[PDB]
Amino acid sequence: MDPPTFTFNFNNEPWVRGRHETYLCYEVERMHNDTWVLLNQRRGFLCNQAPHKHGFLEGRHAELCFLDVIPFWKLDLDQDYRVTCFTSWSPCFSCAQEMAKFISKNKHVSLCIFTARIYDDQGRCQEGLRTLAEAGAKISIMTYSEFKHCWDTFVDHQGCPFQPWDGLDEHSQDLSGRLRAILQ
Ligand SMILES: [Zn+2]
Repeated sequence: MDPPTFTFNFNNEPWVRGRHETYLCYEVERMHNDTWVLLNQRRGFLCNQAPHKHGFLEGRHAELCFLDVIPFWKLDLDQDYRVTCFTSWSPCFSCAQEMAKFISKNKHVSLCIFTARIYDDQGRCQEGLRTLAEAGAKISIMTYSEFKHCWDTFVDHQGCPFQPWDGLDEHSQDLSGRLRAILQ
């Protein structure tokens, strides 16, 4: 992922101004049946698929595309895995139920979703996040740590260390208060 795209998409300044896409970075770690440790399996990122006459007519949300790539495009099936997602926006109502379905029917997948901004259409989105948590997914807001991790792991930084934008911590704190209230 190029630096301008990351910084533009994962900036946590409340404004819904220009950010019409949803980027999603994922990491997969095998549980390991004996010890306490996790094993690196794979990683990657993706974004939504805008409506297109030569593709998905009704559009393809990043969350749906993510679930599309999991299907045995990875491996195993009888092992426990940790799946972590860093998304620029939290899932819509429809994608939340879809992800909640996945983790409910699988059991061998621990899903942790870290989001930069909280979609919240003020309608059913809030309910969707409660459904995902009910399903056992960890839903949390990205802080300095998650932003830096993604920068170091998913960005072509060309050696440049991560440089936090002003207010990152502030917006991160506020969003955390809103999410905690949404859930409970
Ligand atoms: Zn969606």
